[PDB]
Amino acid sequence: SQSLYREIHQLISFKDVLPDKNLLPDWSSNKNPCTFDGVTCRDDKVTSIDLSSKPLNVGFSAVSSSLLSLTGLESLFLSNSHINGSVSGFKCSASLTSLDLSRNSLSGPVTTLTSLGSCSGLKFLNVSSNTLDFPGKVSGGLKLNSLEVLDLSANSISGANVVGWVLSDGCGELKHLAISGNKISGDVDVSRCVNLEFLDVSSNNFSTGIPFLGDCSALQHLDISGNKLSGDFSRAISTCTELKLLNISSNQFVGPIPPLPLKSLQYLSLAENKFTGEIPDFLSGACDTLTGLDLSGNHFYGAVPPFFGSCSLLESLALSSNNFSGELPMDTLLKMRGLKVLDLSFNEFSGELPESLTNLSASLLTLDLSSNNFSGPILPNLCQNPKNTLQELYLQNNGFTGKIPPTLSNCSELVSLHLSFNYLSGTIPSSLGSLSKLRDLKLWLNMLEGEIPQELMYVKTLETLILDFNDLTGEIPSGLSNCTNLNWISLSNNRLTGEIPKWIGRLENLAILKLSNNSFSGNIPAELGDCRSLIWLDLNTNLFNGTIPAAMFKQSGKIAANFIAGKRYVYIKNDGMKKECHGAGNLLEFQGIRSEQLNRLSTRNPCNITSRVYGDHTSPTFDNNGSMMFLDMSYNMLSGYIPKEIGSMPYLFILNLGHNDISGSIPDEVGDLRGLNILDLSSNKLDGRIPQAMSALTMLTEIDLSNNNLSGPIPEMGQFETFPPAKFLNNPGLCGYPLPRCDP
Ligand SMILES: *[C@@H]1O[C@H](CO)[C@@H](O[C@@H]2O[C@H](CO)[C@@H](O[C@@H]3O[C@H](CO)[C@@H](O)[C@H](O)[C@@H]3O)[C@H](O)[C@H]2NC(C)=O)[C@H](O)[C@H]1NC(C)=O
Ligand SMILES: *[C@@H]1O[C@H](CO[C@@H]2O[C@@H](C)[C@@H](O)[C@@H](O)[C@@H]2O)[C@@H](O[C@@H]2O[C@H](CO)[C@@H](O)[C@H](O)[C@H]2NC(C)=O)[C@H](O)[C@H]1NC(C)=O
Ligand SMILES: *[C@@H]1O[C@H](CO)[C@@H](O[C@@H]2O[C@H](CO)[C@@H](O)[C@H](O)[C@H]2NC(C)=O)[C@H](O)[C@H]1NC(C)=O
Ligand SMILES: *[C@@H]1O[C@H](CO)[C@@H](O[C@@H]2O[C@H](CO)[C@@H](O)[C@H](O)[C@H]2NC(C)=O)[C@H](O)[C@H]1NC(C)=O
Ligand SMILES: *[C@@H]1O[C@H](CO)[C@@H](O)[C@H](O)[C@H]1NC(C)=O
Ligand SMILES: *[C@@H]1O[C@H](CO)[C@@H](O)[C@H](O)[C@H]1NC(C)=O
Ligand SMILES: *[C@@H]1O[C@H](CO)[C@@H](O)[C@H](O)[C@H]1NC(C)=O
Ligand SMILES: *[C@@H]1O[C@H](CO)[C@@H](O)[C@H](O)[C@H]1NC(C)=O
Repeated sequence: SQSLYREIHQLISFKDVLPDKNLLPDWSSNKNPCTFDGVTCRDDKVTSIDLSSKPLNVGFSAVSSSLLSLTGLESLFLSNSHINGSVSGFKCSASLTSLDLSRNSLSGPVTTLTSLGSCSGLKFLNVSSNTLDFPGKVSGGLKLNSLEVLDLSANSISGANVVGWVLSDGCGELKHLAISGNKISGDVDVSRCVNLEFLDVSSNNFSTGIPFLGDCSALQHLDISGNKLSGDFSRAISTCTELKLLNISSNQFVGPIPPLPLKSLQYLSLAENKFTGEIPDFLSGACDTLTGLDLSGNHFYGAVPPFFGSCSLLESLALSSNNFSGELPMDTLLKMRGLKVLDLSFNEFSGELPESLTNLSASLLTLDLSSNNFSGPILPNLCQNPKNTLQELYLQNNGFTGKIPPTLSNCSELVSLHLSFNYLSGTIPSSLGSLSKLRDLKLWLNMLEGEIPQELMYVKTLETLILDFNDLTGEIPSGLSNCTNLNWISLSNNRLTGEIPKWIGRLENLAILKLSNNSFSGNIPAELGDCRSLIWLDLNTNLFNGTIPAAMFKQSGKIAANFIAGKRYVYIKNDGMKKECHGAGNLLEFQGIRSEQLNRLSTRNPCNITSRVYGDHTSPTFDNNGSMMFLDMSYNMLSGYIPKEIGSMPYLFILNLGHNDISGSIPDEVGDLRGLNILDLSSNKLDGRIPQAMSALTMLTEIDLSNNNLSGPIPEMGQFETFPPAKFLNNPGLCGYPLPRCDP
């Protein structure tokens, strides 16, 4: 027939408009479309097309003209296909039921989608993750009353009462309405939508009424999270007898936990709200069905009540960031057969760990008891049971004493071990080398003595080793060369010795290296320049010597460094007041630790308290090009000259080379450091003129050139007049404002 002849010519005309011909190489003319990649056929007729995740780079007009008009096309999946432009009127086939145009660059007002009404059989529509918007006053309607599923999420839709617009010409067929990640406000009325099962209006701008649900006859999923909502949500959902998931998290709800529909409830989040009081006993009605609970980030208190024993289907229990107290309720927890994640972090649970915690090692994937007032030892009998399924053990920021148990090596599935901010003595057990799946070993601010275990070489998966603020001794073990995936090594404030080993260059994923306040010696290895991800090098307060090698900056302009983002951190900035406090600032790991317990550092660290504290979840700025961001090598015995390659790092914020024996002049290339905020070159033997090229630097917030033998006039252009005299003092030959006038 003509429809076969039409089908092949339409498909091939689509191929021909594509900028890249190679995307559909098997598509060709005079060949059966049912043999093509992307095509589904039933009885030798095209029924579905799937060109998802292929960079087609074509407008919607090409899709509508060629593909959506094909006779008998039932579904068209073009998610992440690099389609742009706008929807408008076209001839749509009557058989088309599903259309996925998610994750594209579609633009224009959201009223453009009304022209999809041509598709008389359209039931499923996904235009999420596009750039659609709603300019001005909201009037008319979407007029796609035949849809069972509509996903308009993660657009640029900004407006009041956009939900009434979607639902204006009826919603009797609508089963799933998702419109999250927009800036929608106003009223949400879904009372006429009597078959609605799924409602997601989350991450929006609703600060008014709770959505009115009517009889709520079919509603199983209700997500109103990430808004500014308050008021009587209890009354609004009380008729919702079928409700399985209720996520009201990240809102302004207050008071105690009110009555809920419990009989079918599986997931409940009241997290990040302003809720108060104790967990009421009426939540026992959820225990036949409750799979997940989240009461994190509220002002709850008391104990976990004993009804949770009956909640035997409960997989995750998150009671984080509240004021829960008492001993660890093991009689309740051991009865929860289903429990896989236990998150009791940022509370005031107290006493020693009960012996019966050993039993939950074989069932839990995650145990988080961080930031609590737990005392006594870590249980040596943990992971005594065979088949220990435990992946994450977070015990940081407690009052734990004694040794790190070697028997922790029996948790063979363990990916993260965080035992920081405790009072732990003894050695880091050699048996932790056995943890063959371990990525994160964080033991900082304890009293750990001994050497760093050579046997850590057997941990092939090790990504972070955070051992700051301990009483550690010996050299860096050569075994750490074997751990090739290391991206964050931090051994500061110990009594470690030896050289930075030359094999450090073999660590290709290494981003952050912090070795400050130790007795490390010898030359700075040129092999640090072989590290193709290194953005943060802090070596301050050590006994390093020799010349700064030119070769360490060879990666400048070549670094791609976007593996380390997602990890929480803290940057405690130094202020130039205390002579005992050294360095620009301590970048430190900070997952699951309260900033209020940073006062614990005071007895180990001379640097003030938290003069400038930044807690901001990591995350490097650049993409394709890249360079080192932070370079502190202060308070060592470094000699020779600063090489001219020091100015080859455009992303360098901080450069502290202070308190060394560095001679020659300040290279002119320093003016190329366009991203530089801080430049400490003080207490060296630098001589000659401050180069005029440094006047091009526009972003210096701090500078220090004092205690050198610099001469001539201070540059009058740029930022030098901003800085006080003290930053240029003890430079006998140096003159010009802020210092006195240069007289010949
Ligand atoms: C490098 O690390 C060493 C050792 O941690 C630091 O020395 C320590 O500095 C702290 C804070 O100044 C001292 O704590 C003090 O303890 C006394 C009582 O002993 C107390 O009265 C003070 O109020 C303060 O809490 C600690 O004694 C001291 N330890 C040693 C072994 O000297 C040093 O300051 C750090 N250096 C840098 C550059 O950060
Ligand atoms: C840089 O330092 C190293 C290591 O020695 C440090 O300084 C010494 C004076 C002493 O205090 C050690 O305990 C320190 O660890 C120097 O290495 C040796 O230094 C000696 C002189 O003391 C010299 O005779 C050796 O040949 C050097 N070599 C060995 C093989 O250790 C190194 O010379 C210093 N470099 C510079 C440029 O000063
Ligand atoms: C849709 O995106 C494509 C992909 O770049 C755009 O096509 C080219 O864009 C560059 C941008 O500088 C133009 O100079 C070319 O002339 C464009 N080529 C063609 C064939 O159009 C396209 O302009 C985008 N369309 C819309 C409506 O934004
Ligand atoms: C309950 O709602 C919260 C808050 O909206 C969800 O957590 C967010 O998940 C989105 C992805 O859709 C992220 O972009 C946000 O960063 C998360 N926010 C927070 C505060 O964590 C959470 O996933 C929901 N839970 C369920 C089971 O649906
Ligand atoms: C959210 O809505 C309020 C009230 O209509 C409005 O003033 C505000 O600009 C909106 N915020 C955003 C982020 O769109
Ligand atoms: C948290 O609970 C403890 C222990 O009962 C109590 O002493 C403390 O005052 C509570 N915290 C707050 C902020 O109310
Ligand atoms: C560590 O690396 C060395 C040198 O590449 C290799 O011969 C040795 O077998 C490795 N050891 C382990 C335990 O992986
Ligand atoms: C590096 O490349 C990125 C690509 O996103 C670009 O934004 C930036 O302009 C380049 N760096 C600088 C300093 O210009």
